[PDB]
Amino acid sequence: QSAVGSIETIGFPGILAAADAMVKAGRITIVGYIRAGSARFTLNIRGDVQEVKTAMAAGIDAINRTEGADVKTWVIIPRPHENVVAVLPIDFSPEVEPFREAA
Amino acid sequence: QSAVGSIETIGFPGILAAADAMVKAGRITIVGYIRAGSARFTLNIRGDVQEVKTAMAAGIDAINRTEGADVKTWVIIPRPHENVVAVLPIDFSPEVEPFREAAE
Amino acid sequence: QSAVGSIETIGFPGILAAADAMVKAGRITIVGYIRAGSARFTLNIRGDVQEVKTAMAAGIDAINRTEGADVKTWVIIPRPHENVVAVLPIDFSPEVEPFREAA
Amino acid sequence: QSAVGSIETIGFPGILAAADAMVKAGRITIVGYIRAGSARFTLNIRGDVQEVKTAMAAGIDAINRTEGADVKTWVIIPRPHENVVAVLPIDFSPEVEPFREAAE
Amino acid sequence: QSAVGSIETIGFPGILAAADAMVKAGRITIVGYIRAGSARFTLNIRGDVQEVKTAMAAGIDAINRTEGADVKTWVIIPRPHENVVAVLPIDFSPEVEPFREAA
Amino acid sequence: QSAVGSIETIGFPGILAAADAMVKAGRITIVGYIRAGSARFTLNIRGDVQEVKTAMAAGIDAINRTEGADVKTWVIIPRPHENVVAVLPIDFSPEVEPFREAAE
Repeated sequence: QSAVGSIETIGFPGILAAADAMVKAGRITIVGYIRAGSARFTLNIRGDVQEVKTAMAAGIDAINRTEGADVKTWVIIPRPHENVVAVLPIDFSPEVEPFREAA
Repeated sequence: QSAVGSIETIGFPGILAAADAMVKAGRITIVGYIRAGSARFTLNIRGDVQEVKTAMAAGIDAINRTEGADVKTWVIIPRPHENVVAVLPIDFSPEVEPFREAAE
Repeated sequence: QSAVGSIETIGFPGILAAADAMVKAGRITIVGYIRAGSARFTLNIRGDVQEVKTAMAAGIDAINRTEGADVKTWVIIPRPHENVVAVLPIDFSPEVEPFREAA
Repeated sequence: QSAVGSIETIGFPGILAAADAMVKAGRITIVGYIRAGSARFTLNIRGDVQEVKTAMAAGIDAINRTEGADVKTWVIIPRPHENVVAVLPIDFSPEVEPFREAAE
Repeated sequence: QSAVGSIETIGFPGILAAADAMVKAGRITIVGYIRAGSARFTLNIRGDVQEVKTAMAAGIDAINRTEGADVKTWVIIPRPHENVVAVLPIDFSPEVEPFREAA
Repeated sequence: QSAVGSIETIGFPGILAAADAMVKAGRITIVGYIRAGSARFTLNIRGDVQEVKTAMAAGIDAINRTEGADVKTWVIIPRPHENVVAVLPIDFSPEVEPFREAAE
């Protein structure tokens, strides 16, 4: 059960920047995003914990350079419990299977 | 009915941190989460009341240590009424039945 | 047409506490809850007006003891009009029929 | 087209109070409500314009007397255009046809 | 491709007033409304640009006289691009075809 | 992958103004919009990076000239990753294929 990383920002441009920087910085899979409310958006990624760590640093840096975006909150869980993956939207899916493989 | 615990924070990373810490700290089942609005998220758990208490303390501590997350509100109900379980999203489901058995 | 009681708080933990205290304090049926927006939640109950009054007092007290919850607004209508029950989500349903009977 | 009245408050208890007072005060039909966002709720009524006026005054008074509720905005349109009735949620429906006949 | 006008206010009563004033002031079609979030509502209309201009003035005046309503933002586009009409909800539909004809 | 541009404003009239100015200023395709919450709207465009840049400048100028609208945030990604296009709503669709061909 690979690590999960999650980041949230105000505004969609910021989450787009975060997502592109994250997948290019580490061997990770973007497994989903959330329209969280109040114009906040969440991005969730999976991979080896070191890859998630590097991607997260790059996603934070990308948001901070995006005009009008700000990092609100973020976390990395190295070994998420099966119950967590079953309930929260952080599991894999066929749409992202091509990018799990390369990862 | 087994006890129910509920915790709410601003932001999804905080509820993810709470969820993982809670299920690792006690013999509980995560039965659901809520996108509450205004970027707040709710997590609901079930189990024996002492296990829920231990899990809740671990969930609060996890949120406190998560950047940008704060505990907004929480509660533990030791013996929720059947009408409450039937109307509010705190009941078990097939998706979490493997974790109820392990917990139970 | 039995009385209707409605209470709203900030946060789901508060509405869970209110709902449990209300059904245990009076011979009432919880007929629904609303995700009202802005993290506010509504609970609606039905029963004899005296039972709704007692339940409401217990629901208010429960919210006030819940960490981080606050009562935003509440009302009791003793004899709601049929047009009100038809349009607003305060009618009974099969999911709650078991608890209407005992009530 | 019969007149339309619309009232909005913060919180569902307030719109419940307005709804009951309005239909009891005048020969009107409640045709719908809206979860408007930010915990605001809208109620829309129809009927003869004098009946809508009497109902609106009773709805405002009910909200004023409901704890935690305040009247945010309201309007009465005496003769709404057919294109308005067709696009906005202010038309009658089978669910309220028994109350339109009683009102009419 | 006829002009499009868009107006947004806080509260549904204001958008109802705007919509009625707009269709009565000009030879326009109301093509939709949006629950935009935060209790804001959008109204979108189409027609000859001069008709849209007159309707918009009447919709603004109607909102300003509605108790508790306020104009938040508005725009008129005289000749909207086909790509805009395809993506944004400002095109015609069967529900409003009767009122396009008269217009 | 062609470049992606994204812009966000408060209110729908502002995103309508941005959309029209953007597609008229550059060889771009509008691929979608988002009702982001809190009355904010997002517009997403695709095309060659120089065309996206020209369009973005025109979109910002349009929003600046629209009453009650302000540019809240925007970005341009020259070469978005395939996993980004597959998960976020920035890909082409049949609805806009006539405008992709004209743009391409």
